[PDB]
Amino acid sequence: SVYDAAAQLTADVKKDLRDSWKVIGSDKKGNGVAMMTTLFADNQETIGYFKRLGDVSQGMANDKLRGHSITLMYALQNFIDQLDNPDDLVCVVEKFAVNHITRKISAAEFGKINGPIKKVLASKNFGDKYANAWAKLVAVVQAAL
Amino acid sequence: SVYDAAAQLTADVKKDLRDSWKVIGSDKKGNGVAMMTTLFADNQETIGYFKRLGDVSQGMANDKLRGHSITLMYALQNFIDQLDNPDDLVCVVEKFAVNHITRKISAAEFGKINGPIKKVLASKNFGDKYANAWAKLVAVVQAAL
Ligand code: HEM
Ligand code: HEM
Repeated sequence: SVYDAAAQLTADVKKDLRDSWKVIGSDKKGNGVAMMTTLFADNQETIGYFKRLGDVSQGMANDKLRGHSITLMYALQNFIDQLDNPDDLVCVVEKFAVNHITRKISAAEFGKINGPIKKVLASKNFGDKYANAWAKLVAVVQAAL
Repeated sequence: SVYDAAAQLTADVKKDLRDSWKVIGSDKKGNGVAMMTTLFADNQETIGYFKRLGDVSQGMANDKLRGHSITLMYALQNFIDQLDNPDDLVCVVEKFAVNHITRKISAAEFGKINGPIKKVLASKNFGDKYANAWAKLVAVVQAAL
C-alpha cells in the first residue's frame, strides 16, 4: 500500500533524494525536457498517451511539451518538500495519482520513468546510489496507481 | 490572447508578486488550506466541483483537501518562477488550463479565487497593492479558460 511504500523512504534515501534534487531541480526546464525526450526515445510506446502534445520530437521547440515538462518538475519538487512528513507525502501522492489513474496509467507504465531519471542523474554525476533512491520515491506513486 | 494578458504583468506587478509570494509560499500547507476554506466559505457553490474531496468542512484534517491545497500552491510556485520569461509563463499557464477547461470551469468561476487570495494576503498584512497584483496574474489564467 502507499503507506507501507512511504515507510521505505529511510533517512539516507531522503538525504540522497535532497542532495540530488538540489542539482537536478536547479534547471527544471532543461532537465524536465531531457527526462521526457529520453522517455519517448527509450519507450516509444508511451508516446500514445501524449497525443495532445503534438510532435514530441521537436523537444524544447514544442510549446506544449515544454509546458508539460516544466510542470512535471514541480510535482517532484512537491514530493521532495513533503519528505519530512509522511502523512503529507501520502496525501500529495494520492492527489497526484488521481489524474494518472483516470488516464489508465498503470504502476508498470509509470515505472518506465525510472530509466529516464537514472540517465538524467548520471548526466550530472549522480550514480546508481541516487537512481535507486529515486526508484524508491517512484515506488510510492506506483503503490497509489 | 494569453500573451496579451501576460503583458499586464509589469515590472512593478512582478516585483509585488515575488515579494508577497516570498511570505505566502513559505507555508504552502497552511496558506493553501486557508485559501480553499475561504473559497468554500465565501462561495459555497464552488464546493460542487470538489465532491471527490469529501467532507471539506474538516479543513486541514481532511487528507484529500490537504493534499489538493498543498498541490495548488505548487502551481502558483510554477507561475511565479516563470515571471521573467513570457514564453515559458504562457506555455505553463496553457498547460495548467487544460484540466480546468475539461472541468468546465469558466473564467468567471475561476475569478472567484480572487477574494480568498486577497484575504490570505491581508492576513499576512499585504494590502490592496498586492491583491491587485495577484488579480492580474489570475487574469492571465482567465485568458486561457
Ligand atoms: C516522474 C514521473 C511523473 C511526474 C512527476 C508526472 C507529472 C505530471 C503532472 C504534474 C501532470 C499535470 C497534472 C495532471 O494532468 O495530472 C502530468 C500529466 C500527464 N502525465 Fe504524468 N508524470 C510523470 C510520469 C508520467 C508517465 C510515465 C506517464 C505515462 C506513461 C504520464 C502521463 C501523463 C499524461 C498523458 C499527462 C497529460 C499531458 C498533457 O496532455 O498535457 N505521466 N504528469
Ligand atoms: C489560484 C487558483 C487555482 C490554482 C493555482 C489551482 C490549482 C490546481 C491544481 C495544481 C490542480 C491539480 C492538477 C489538476 O488536476 O489540474 C487543480 C485541481 C482542481 N482544480 Fe484548480 N486551481 C485553482 C482554482 C480553481 C478553482 C477556482 C476551481 C473551481 C471553482 C478549481 C477546481 C479544481 C478541481 C475540481 C480540481 C480537482 C480537485 C480534485 O478532485 O482533486 N481550481 N487545481
